[PDB]
Order: sequence, then structure tokens, then C-alpha cells
Amino acid sequence: MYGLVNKAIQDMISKHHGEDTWEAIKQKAGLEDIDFFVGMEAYSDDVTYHLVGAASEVLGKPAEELLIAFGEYWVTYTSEEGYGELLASAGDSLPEFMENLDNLHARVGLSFPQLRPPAFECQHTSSKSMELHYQSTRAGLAPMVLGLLHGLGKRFQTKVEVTQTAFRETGEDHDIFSIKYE
Amino acid sequence: MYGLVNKAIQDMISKHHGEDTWEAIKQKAGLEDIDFFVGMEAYSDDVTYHLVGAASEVLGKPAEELLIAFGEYWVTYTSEEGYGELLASAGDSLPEFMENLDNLHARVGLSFPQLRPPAFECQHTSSKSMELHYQSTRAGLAPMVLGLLHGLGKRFQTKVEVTQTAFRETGEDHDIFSIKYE
Ligand code: HEM
Ligand code: HEM
Repeated sequence: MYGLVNKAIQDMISKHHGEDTWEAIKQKAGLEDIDFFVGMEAYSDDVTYHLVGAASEVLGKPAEELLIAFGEYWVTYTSEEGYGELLASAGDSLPEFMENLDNLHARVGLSFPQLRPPAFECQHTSSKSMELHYQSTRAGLAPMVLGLLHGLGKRFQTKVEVTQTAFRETGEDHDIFSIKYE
Repeated sequence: MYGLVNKAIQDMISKHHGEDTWEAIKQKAGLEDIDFFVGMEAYSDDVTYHLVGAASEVLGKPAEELLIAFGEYWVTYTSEEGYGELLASAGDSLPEFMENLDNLHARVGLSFPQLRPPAFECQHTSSKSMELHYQSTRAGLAPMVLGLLHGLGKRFQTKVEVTQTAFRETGEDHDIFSIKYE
């Protein structure tokens, strides 16, 4: 993924655990060569998976948990590191924001020419609930989506309840979530 | 499960969608024969699964979403229909309540001799987070656990974020949830 994603993981782990711990993790991932991540340069997805895998070990938390946390963190990181207006432009409630996501990622993708963004479809089952379809070229990021949704729930002062009802990992076409909010 | 569970589903649907809708659902589940549910009598689990399946059709919401709602409802229903002091006795925070849950259910099972309660183990990962292990003889109720946890967050005026990190549905030994709370 683009280096932005990996900087943010770095920033999260430094801010929360210090730079020694970050360096430990970076060393463990086999990425000590890399002095800094370049925000708008494409890296191999491996770099991200290795970082999370390395951080699970060092921190003694499962990988899924780090992904959930990173997902929440991202919502705050983007508002603060150069994407705040883009974020604000994408809506001011959870269901509007998720309807606008594919277009948010497309705008980001004018500027990040090799972007492989995910795709999100909403099927609203009422004014306070939806079925959310997450389609990705990648595997293993559902728990990050879960964290992102909670971050968005914070951003909009909205309580969100999320449960995954279909699983791309098991050979189903894609991850599906049922969501209830406020 | 004991008839109280089925009464509560009835009461939720009636109170939210009216009695015609309840009767429709009950009719669709193949349970028109049953004049009323008997609270302290054991029914076949199927009765509950069929009711939820039927309600998903009539209402045009997925089953998992209704389970979430039912879970939340239950916390209010129990406080109001005969179990309020038992509920109050089980604690006055989320993390205490969940440590006490197996004992709450054991109490309930003195009076309900054939109870098959679930089992809950807490691993507190800080003063504001925990990993919750949900072990059941049954399938499909994790999303109801999610709703229950949000109901308890309401009861204790506590903001709760719940994310499921392991799924019995997919072959994992049991459901695990990572929980962040005020
Ligand atoms: C805030 C709500 C958002 C959600 C729920 C979300 C969701 C996702 C997910 C799940 C991925 C993983 C890629 C995959 O699944 O294939 C991803 C990648 C990405 N998103 Fe977002 N996103 C969010 C907002 C943003 C924002 C504001 C930006 C601004 C930079 C952004 C830029 C990216 C980038 C650069 C990638 C990497 C894709 C690549 O390298 O191919 N996203 N997004
Ligand atoms: C006064 C409060 C409560 C009462 C009276 C109560 C009672 C019961 C009863 C009668 C059953 C049906 C078991 C059977 O028929 O074999 C049950 C199931 C259930 N209880 Fe509760 N309970 C209460 C609170 C809670 C709370 C707050 C939670 C979760 C935080 C919880 C989680 C469950 C679950 C998940 C089951 C589903 C059965 C299964 O997983 O095997 N209960 N409880």
C-alpha cells in the first residue's frame, strides 16, 4: 500500500509506545534498512503485513487488535496530517460518509495514481441501520474496517454496533457487516 | 431456550412494530399453534431461531441485526419484568458485571433447572479494555452478545466499543470480543 499507510502505523506505535518499541518492531519486520516511509510512494503490501505481524509479537497483542486500533487511529490521523478537509467533505453522519467513501478514495486516487482502494456498498435496512458490503483486492483487513467504523462513530458522536456476517477469508465473495448506529 | 427468551422477543417486536406484525412473524415461523410462551418452560432452540428467521423476512432486516437489537432490549426488559434486583446485584460497571455473569446465570439456573447458560471469561487488558471470551453450546448468538454489551454500556452510562476478533461460525473454538469502554 502507499507509504502513507505505513507512516501512520509508525506514528501510532511511536506515539503510544515510544520510538525504541517502534524500532524494535521495525527491526523484527525485517525493515531496518528503511530510514523513513515515503508517503506518496507505493510499497509492497508485505511491508504492512510484516509490520503488524512484528508488532503483534513485540507488543503481545493479537494482530486483529492492532488492526482495529490502527483503523480507529486513522480517522484522527487523516484529520490532522493533511486530509482533514477531504475527510470533512465526505459527510457529517456515518451513513452518508460510507455512501461517499468510494468517491473519497477516488479523489485520493487522482493524486495516488496506482491506488487500489477498497469498495464499499451500503444497503440501508432502516434510518438507523445498514448492511455494509466491503470489497477488496486484499485479504485480512476486515478488523481494520471495524476500527475505522468506530473512529467514524467517534468523529460523528455516534454509537455504532457492528457485526460481521460474511467472511472473504473462508471463500465467500466478500466481507459483509450488519451495522446499527445511534 | 426457556420461554422467557421467546416472550422477550415477542414483547420487543410487539412494542416496536405492533401486534399484527408479531402475529405475522409468529405465523411465518410456523408457531401459530402456540397461544403464549411459558416463561419458565423449556422450548426447543428452534423456536427461537425460527422466530428470528421469520422476523428477518417480515421486517426486511438481517437476522444478525435483530439479534443485536434484542440483546440491547434484553437489558431493559430484565430490569423491568422480574429480574431487576438480580441485575443490580451483578455489579455497577461493565467490567464487573461481565466478571459476575456466570454467577448471575448460575443463580438464574437454580430456578431454571435445565438452563444451558453460556460461559464468559474476561481478560482485562487495561483499566479501559478487555478481551471477552464467549463460550456457548449454541451457534449464531454472538451478535446478541454485542447488543447485550451495548445495553450494559447504557445501564452504566459507559461508552463501549465492541469488536469481534474470533468467530465460532468459521470454525474457531469460540467467539472472542475486544472491548474498549469509558
Ligand atoms: C475514514 C474512513 C475510511 C475507511 C473506512 C477506509 C477504508 C479503507 C480500507 C479498508 C483500505 C484497505 C485497502 C483494501 O481494503 O484493499 C483503505 C486503503 C486506503 N485508503 Fe482508506 N478508508 C478511509 C478513509 C481514507 C482517507 C481519508 C484517505 C486519505 C488518505 C484514505 C486513503 C487510503 C489509502 C491511500 C489507501 C491505501 C490503498 C492502496 O495503497 O492501494 N482512506 N481504505
Ligand atoms: C437478569 C439478567 C439475565 C437473565 C435473567 C438471563 C437469563 C438467561 C436465560 C434464561 C438464558 C436462556 C438459557 C437456556 O434456555 O438454556 C440466557 C441465555 C443467554 N444469556 Fe443470559 N441472562 C441475563 C443476562 C445476560 C447478559 C447481560 C448477557 C450478556 C452480557 C447474557 C448472555 C446470555 C447469552 C449469550 C445467552 C444465550 C444462550 C447461549 O449462548 O448458549 N445474559 N440467559
